[PDB]
Amino acid sequence: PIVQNIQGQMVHQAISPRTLNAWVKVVEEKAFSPEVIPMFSALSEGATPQDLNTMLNTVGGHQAAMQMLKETINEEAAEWDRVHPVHAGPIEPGQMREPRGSDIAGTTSTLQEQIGWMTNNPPIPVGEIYKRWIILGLNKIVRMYSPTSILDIRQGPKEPFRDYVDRFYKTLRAEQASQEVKNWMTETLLVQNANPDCKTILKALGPAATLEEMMTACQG
Amino acid sequence: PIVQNIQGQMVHQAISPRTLNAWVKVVEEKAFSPEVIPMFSALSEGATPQDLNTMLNTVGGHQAAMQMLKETINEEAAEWDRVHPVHAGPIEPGQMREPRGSDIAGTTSTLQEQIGWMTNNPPIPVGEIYKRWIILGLNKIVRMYSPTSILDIRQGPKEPFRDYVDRFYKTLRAEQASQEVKNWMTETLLVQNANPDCKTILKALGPAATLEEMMTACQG
Amino acid sequence: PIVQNIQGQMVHQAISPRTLNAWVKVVEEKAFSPEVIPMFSALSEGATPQDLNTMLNTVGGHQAAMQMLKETINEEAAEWDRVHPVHAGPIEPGQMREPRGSDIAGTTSTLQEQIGWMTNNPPIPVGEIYKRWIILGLNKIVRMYSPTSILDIRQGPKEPFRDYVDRFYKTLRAEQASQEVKNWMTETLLVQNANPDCKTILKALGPAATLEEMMTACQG
Amino acid sequence: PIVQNIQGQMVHQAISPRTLNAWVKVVEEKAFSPEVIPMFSALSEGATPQDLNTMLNTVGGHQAAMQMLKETINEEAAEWDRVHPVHAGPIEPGQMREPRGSDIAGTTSTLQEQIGWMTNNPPIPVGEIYKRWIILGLNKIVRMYSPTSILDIRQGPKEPFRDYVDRFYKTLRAEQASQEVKNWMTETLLVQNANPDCKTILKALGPAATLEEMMTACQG
Amino acid sequence: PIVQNIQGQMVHQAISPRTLNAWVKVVEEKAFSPEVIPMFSALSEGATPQDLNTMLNTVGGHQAAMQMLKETINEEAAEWDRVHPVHAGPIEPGQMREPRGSDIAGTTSTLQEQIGWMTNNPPIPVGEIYKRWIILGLNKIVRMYSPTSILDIRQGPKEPFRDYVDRFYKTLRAEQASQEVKNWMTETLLVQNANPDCKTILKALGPAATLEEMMTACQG
Amino acid sequence: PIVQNIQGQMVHQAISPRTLNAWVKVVEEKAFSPEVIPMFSALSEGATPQDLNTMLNTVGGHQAAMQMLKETINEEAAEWDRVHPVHAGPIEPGQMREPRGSDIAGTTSTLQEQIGWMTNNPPIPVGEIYKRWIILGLNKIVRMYSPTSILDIRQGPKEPFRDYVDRFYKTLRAEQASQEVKNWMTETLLVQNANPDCKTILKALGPAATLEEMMTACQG
Repeated sequence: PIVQNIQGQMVHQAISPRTLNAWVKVVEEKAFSPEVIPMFSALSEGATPQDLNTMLNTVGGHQAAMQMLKETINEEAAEWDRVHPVHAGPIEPGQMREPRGSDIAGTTSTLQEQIGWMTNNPPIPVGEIYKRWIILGLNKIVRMYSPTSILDIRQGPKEPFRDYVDRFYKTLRAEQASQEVKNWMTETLLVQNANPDCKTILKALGPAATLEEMMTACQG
Repeated sequence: PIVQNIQGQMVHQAISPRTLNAWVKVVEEKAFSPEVIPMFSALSEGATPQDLNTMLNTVGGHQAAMQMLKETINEEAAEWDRVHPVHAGPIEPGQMREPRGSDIAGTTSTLQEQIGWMTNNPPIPVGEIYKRWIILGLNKIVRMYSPTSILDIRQGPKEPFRDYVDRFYKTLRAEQASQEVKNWMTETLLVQNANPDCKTILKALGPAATLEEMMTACQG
Repeated sequence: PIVQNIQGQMVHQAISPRTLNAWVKVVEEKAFSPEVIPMFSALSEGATPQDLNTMLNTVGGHQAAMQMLKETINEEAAEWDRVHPVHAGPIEPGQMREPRGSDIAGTTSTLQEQIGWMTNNPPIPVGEIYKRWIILGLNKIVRMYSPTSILDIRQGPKEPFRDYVDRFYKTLRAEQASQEVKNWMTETLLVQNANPDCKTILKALGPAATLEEMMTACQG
Repeated sequence: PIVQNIQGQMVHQAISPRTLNAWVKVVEEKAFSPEVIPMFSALSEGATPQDLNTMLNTVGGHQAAMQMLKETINEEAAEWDRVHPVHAGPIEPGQMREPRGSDIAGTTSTLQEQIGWMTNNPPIPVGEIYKRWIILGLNKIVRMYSPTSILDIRQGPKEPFRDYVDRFYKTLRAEQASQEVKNWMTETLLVQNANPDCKTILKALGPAATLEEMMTACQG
Repeated sequence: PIVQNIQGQMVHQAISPRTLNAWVKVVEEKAFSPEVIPMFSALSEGATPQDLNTMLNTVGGHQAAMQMLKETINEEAAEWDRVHPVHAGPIEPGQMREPRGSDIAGTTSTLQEQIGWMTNNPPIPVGEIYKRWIILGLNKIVRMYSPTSILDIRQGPKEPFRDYVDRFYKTLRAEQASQEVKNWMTETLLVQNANPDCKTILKALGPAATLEEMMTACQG
Repeated sequence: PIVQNIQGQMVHQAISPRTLNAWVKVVEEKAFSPEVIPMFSALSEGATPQDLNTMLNTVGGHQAAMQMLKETINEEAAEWDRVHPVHAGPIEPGQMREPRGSDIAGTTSTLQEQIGWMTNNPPIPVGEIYKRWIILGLNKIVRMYSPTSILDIRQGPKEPFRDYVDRFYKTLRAEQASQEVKNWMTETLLVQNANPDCKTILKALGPAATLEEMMTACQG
């Protein structure tokens, strides 16, 4: 990644083996939870595209998700190349060339070019765009990983409300929807597929109530 | 997080994977206990709000408590933006914008803005307020996760006194009772809900019994 | 903990996560052992009262022992406040006020107050006093947690002599007594509850003999 | 590995114990898979030839693969010496001699020689060449270590489609070939060895469709 | 222990929590091996008497051995106090007082006095003397702990010569003897208590043969 | 060990417990094999002779090899003091004494003398010579620990060729034979002691067969 030394100039520090060790171990141990992508965001803070490529390639198994994320990367690179033209000519000092989709992906680029692109003024967030593409691919993978849909979960006769709402939110973290409609979902589907006794309890208490008072009323 | 160098000038540092792995193990390992709130307050000391958001998003399971803490964060942010109005329209040169309800948590604010806010003169303790809000949320969570009320604790005919008083003090620390009423009830409910033989033995000692006397006399 | 080093001494660093994790592991794994007092004295060498409070709050289980420690600390703080009364009237400018009985425990004080108290000229060692309070509480805890008394220790016909004396000295170290009676009680209790063969051996050796010859006499 | 940083570049640090211990543990645990190639490339970012020799000597077992890697490195060094002949006669003063074919492997060279060759102006990327040699060796190793060919992969009546395509892509990644025929072989082999239900599903969908729709089609 | 900062004055660093964790762990994990003593010499390089006392007292179990080593420490302190007189009077700056036996033991001394005694000119190796006493006590305990004597080991009919000489050297490392006579045992008894076939082989080869060639002759 | 700071001046550092913990574990986990020598050479790089002595003393078990390496060190020191006589009687001011046979190993020499010797201008590579002697001793040890000779390696009737050639190269790497004779025998003994059908296939393939061709033909 990129770090700043105390009273020093911006220099690029090498990758940490312990980070890759934790990253390879956590994905295998935790399978594919939604939080895995978030975990990815914390481990790849300010990392170069080569670091993300190595982190993705070092994962053992799950080559289908790797092929899917590679296809999404190729599609995003093609879209970026189509929306942003490419110019050629002499390279003036202090100004970098036009980054291409193959250069944004980092498959046909080197380390020094990426370092010069990320340390220029103004900085070109190539690593940030690549990280956004990777987390979008991971979101797609975790959505495909979801066994039960958001509308297929229903509270059973003997299943408690705590585990019910826990599984409901776990499935909601893995469905495909925007935040605006996600709010309506987590508002109405939580009371539409609940236990009938607690359904009547919440209807008597009020739909606009928060989750805390609803749970405290459903427990009693 | 935030570290202090020997020179005197501090710099930004990314979240270390070791602390995140330790937090995940503690959460997985102990579920929820009144002792995890000090663990979180001592582990995330001097950390950016983005680090706390990543730590709260990387947890696996128990999404009910996560939704509870999110709702408490939203309510605290609403109260903050209601009690602190933006009376100053224009912004002076060199001064950063005031943290709003959504900016204090880090939803629509980048890390650079948080760094500039926390390193201001005088500094703006946004991270401290966020940590206090998370502590209040975890307090509410551990209060809800209480198995039963404080009055239902009754020592059985063959249940020992050690585990009895341990569970009693556990559910008392997990209770939302104030410091005065806790000290008022710890002198009555401990002696009124004990084994009858021991209960009479402790009552025959006097009204100035200490914890060590209660432990050494009940066990005889 | 406080960091007294080269120029730049004005610095306060929170407790390291590794030391706190090691403390949690040694508390969870070994419960309470006669060696936990040196462990606490080594892990909390020169720490601020807030650090001691955070270490005492992260303990898992054994709420009765923690309540005993808290009440002993409160009693000793009351005794300190009684023996060291606070002077009334206005305080002198530039002179830090003397820490009160409750200020040592860190229940009604802040971080800056104890930082200025420990870094004053001359420094006020309130942290050492709090550590003494905690180790006295731990001594009371390990004395209360004694399962078997010292007089109920008798070696069986098959139990080895080395394990017998190890258990005896462990139980003796778990109990706190004056130094002038322990050297007599060990000699008047060890050579009486041994194996008949080892008893005849030690009678053939001598009462006033050392312990190494007793260990190497009845070995095997 | 060599460290290029702030003033004081004339430094050389040996291989860290955490890196070497992790590499030996990961290679034994993961045996041989295509995945090791990026892990080795990330662990040896900017390392000295002696560091690569130590990393290749630390591995235990699988002597045949190590001998194959050594003979491939020797053949490639002979080819480099044939294509880059060394100039005869006396060398110019102050100009470092070009690295010979055997000097790249580090068998007849010292530490100061490669230090001067890497810190020269302009630098000579001999370490990158040796890393490419080791990467080609590992490619040949993982190509010869393939237990089952790509054509002998057929999904059983009860084996899931996801696991089938995962095994297929793992076997395809284990083998190295031109991507222009890979694009054709994956499409002419994936949709031929599936279950009859998934086969008729993909026939109703279409051959020119993407892979994610095939994954989400025959799921469950 | 004591460390020297880069271009700084001699400062005292606190105890190492990770090293202490290892030390407590090694004793339990390794049982009681003779190699444990060097272990202490490597982990306690330049350690203070207070740190040594904490490391001794933090050990769980072996209370009999702890009492024995404490008795040896008391005897050494009494011998030191008897061989070196003690003088009293005004303490001049730059010169410390005469250390007593209890002061060398560290039971009645403090950290500042220990630092002043170890950082004087010329330095008083109080820590070195205490470490020598501790390693002598550990040598005594490992001599008493030896189950089989040095003269009781004999090569069996089916016991390999490698294991025989390994156990012989393990018993020689734990036996009590001087450095000069130590060679006599490994030169005479090693060939006098072996299998008759290799006995005759070594007698025909020559007594002055070394261990390597004598074993290669005994193996064949 | 010895570390190099960005300033330019190096200082002494105590042995880290992590390296020795790994060293004790690696010796026990990997037993004895060719790979132990490189690990040893890469882990103890730039360490004082006292650190290597402690590492050779903290090992648990296999005391025969320890005595072998001790006798090898003694013989090398004897040869050193025989070939390097002390012709200079007096010592110049500011210069330290020359390392003798017993001083080069650190038996009767303190750590300060070794520090002054290794930090001289020009430095005296005592640690490098000690490491070379230990490497020669370990080579002799792994040569002795060979289960069988190289000529006795013969593939069985049904034993696969992979493990056969693995054991062949394993017992050939530990052999003290020169590179020329090893390269001469690896072309003949590998094909002369193989499976008859495979042997005939490899002989009919031609006299210029390489490793990969033999691996691909012998398995068909």
